[PDB]
Amino acid sequence: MKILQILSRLYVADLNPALEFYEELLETPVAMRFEIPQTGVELAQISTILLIAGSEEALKPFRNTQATFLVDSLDKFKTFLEENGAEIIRGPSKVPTGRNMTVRHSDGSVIEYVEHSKIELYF
Amino acid sequence: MKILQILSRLYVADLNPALEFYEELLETPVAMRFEIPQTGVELAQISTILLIAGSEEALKPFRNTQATFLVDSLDKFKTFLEENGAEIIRGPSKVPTGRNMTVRHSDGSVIEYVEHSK
Repeated sequence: MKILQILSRLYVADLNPALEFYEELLETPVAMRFEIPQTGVELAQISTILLIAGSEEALKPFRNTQATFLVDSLDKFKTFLEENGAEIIRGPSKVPTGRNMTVRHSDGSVIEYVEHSKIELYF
Repeated sequence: MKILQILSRLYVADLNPALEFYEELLETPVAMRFEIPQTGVELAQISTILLIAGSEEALKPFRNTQATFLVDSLDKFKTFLEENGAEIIRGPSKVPTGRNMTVRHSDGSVIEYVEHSK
């Protein structure tokens, strides 16, 4: 059971101008774009920030998640969480990048747990 | 200028029980408690997570901030931000742990920038 990265979430109307800003602020000339199931929402990652773009209406449900935890194994965390007062409210579900699940911790925090599959050369 | 860490923020009613949970969840047996100016609010850091504890009312204002960026130079970032469409909402202000400020980026994101010097 290992947390690989803790990703902070930001919500914006459009990725383009926002990305340019974060590439400058974080002094990182590249960002990742992910294939996702939700329509009307675009996802990008720069440094440890996940930029979620879409209309205020499309973004509303996404704002309920406090942060995203990239982990080595969803199953290991699922077990720990269920045995520690947490409620699995979505998934585990297969997604283009691997598998995800959304969890409500006992303290009320809502966290998205993500597990990335293989997928190879951009660097 | 560099962003040293990007801290995600979680809001809870009581720090102690939550701290124990996250130490186990993140397999991190040590957390840091900070002396802060606010009253009725307790702040702890575990890994790159900031746990903010207090009443629903005491926490309300803190929830308006999406994340906290720890930087090496608050002044340099203030200049960069003001020159790149961001608005300085609060601060820079002196606090027990150094200095911080709240900023609203052009895209609407509200971020707390913090500088440690003690």
